[PDB]
Amino acid sequence: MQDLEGKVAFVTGGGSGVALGQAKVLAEEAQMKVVIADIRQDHLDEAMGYFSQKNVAVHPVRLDLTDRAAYAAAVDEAEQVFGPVDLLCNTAGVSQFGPIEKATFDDWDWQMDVNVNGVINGVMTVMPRMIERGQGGHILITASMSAFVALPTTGIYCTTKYAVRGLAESLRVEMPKYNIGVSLLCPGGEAVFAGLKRVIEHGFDPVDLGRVVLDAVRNDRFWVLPYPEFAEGQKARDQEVIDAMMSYADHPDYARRMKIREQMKRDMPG
Amino acid sequence: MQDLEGKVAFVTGGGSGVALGQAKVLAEEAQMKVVIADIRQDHLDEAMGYFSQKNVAVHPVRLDLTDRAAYAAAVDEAEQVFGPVDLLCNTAGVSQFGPIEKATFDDWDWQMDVNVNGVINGVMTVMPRMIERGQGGHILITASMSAFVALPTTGIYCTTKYAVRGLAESLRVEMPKYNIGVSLLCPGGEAVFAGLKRVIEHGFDPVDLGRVVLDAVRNDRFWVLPYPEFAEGQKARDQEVIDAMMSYADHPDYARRMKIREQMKRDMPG
Repeated sequence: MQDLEGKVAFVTGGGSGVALGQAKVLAEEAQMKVVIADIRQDHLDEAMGYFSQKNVAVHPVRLDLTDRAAYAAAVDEAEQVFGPVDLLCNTAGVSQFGPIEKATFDDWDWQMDVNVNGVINGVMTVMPRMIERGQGGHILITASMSAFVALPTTGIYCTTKYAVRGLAESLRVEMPKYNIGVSLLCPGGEAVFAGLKRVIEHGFDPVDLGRVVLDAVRNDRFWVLPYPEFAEGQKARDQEVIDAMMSYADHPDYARRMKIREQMKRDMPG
Repeated sequence: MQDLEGKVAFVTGGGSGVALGQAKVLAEEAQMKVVIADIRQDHLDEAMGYFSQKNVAVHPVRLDLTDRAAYAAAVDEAEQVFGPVDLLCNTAGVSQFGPIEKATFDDWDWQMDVNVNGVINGVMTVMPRMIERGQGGHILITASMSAFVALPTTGIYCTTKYAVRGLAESLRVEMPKYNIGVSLLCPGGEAVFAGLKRVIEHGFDPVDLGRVVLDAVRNDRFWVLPYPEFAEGQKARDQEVIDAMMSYADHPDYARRMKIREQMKRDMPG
């Protein structure tokens, strides 16, 4: 998405952490009009304490993303204060780790509701408005490297991040015909995976990651995975799947399905 | 898992389709005691019409998998009728396709509840009982190739199948120390992906897929992806991710993180 100056961003979880980092970069460098949406009033107040000392247009709104009615009201508010949302940053998220066999249903529901339904709720509130307006837009989903790597004690968290990865890849298919860009950011934050993870954890800065995001939005990049470390590890995970698929090769049902297409490759136009 | 004869299977959605195919193979060939759990009474009655003409031990229970209290009661019933569940087959699933921008919240909630919460509910009801009993077990999750491939109009469905894929890969990490095996089946059911898909769709038989499952359980295989076709297509999808990670290689932050580990590779034991 180009010419971000003066365009409107809606950033969830924007009162703290990664999302606040996104808000700062979008409001300050990119000069967007930014709405920060957060459930905690004290986090909002802290953020606005910062932004009140910068040349920015930032509007806070206290919002529980799991509340669909309130979400619609909050986006209405964004439109009244600034204008239609151009960039939606679904970045709010929570986590609590533990042995999966000790997880409670309350543990599941809380993390599922914020990490998955909160993202669904934003996408379904804003994306239809983008389409209706016909001026394009952009949707960012902040997942995690847990959308690629299951770890001990991260069972619930991993499930939620795989979910929104799926949603992101789904948006990626259907949004380009409406000139709506899609980005999927997967922060870090094998015993070797954890070790590589620890090194990025210590160099991670929310503003720095905010600039990675900014650059992805401008250039309309989908896979925002700024960790070349995880490549060789991911190649191994990938090869497992490929090998599993190929392990049924010699199994004659595959050879049958081969023969059908070879014939259909003949017989028909293209 | 070995010596399946006389052991107890709990098969969700077992009144019809893929799950019924699993139930038939487990009850007949493997000679397991099988509980088929289904929300529809007429599907149960149909299935038992079949099983009443076979030398099997099959017990029907009408169950809405989204009802946690009823799920616990249904598993209790399984234990009273046969004994503790040895094999849990989370196979029930629903689907409704359409443009993602036209999806309703009711559309989301229905598919999310059955496809994700239904699986979570089974896993959390049964797996802690398996651990407590200390005799091992096995957990099957039936997802879909939509856990790897986003398609037009399959946005909700894809999101749910990515989710349970994540859950499956998470179980895979934590269950082996309890001697509980995990399998992830991804049925079929690029314009080339759809074309390859259509060819398997037409050769798919629930009993045949049931035997693929049986073989995976016996040999404790995780990736049950019996389609070597999707390999080259999946390699391309994989390469996208690898390339994205590697695209930040020349970016000096990576070179910094390199240097830190090289030093930590020295300095310390292993």
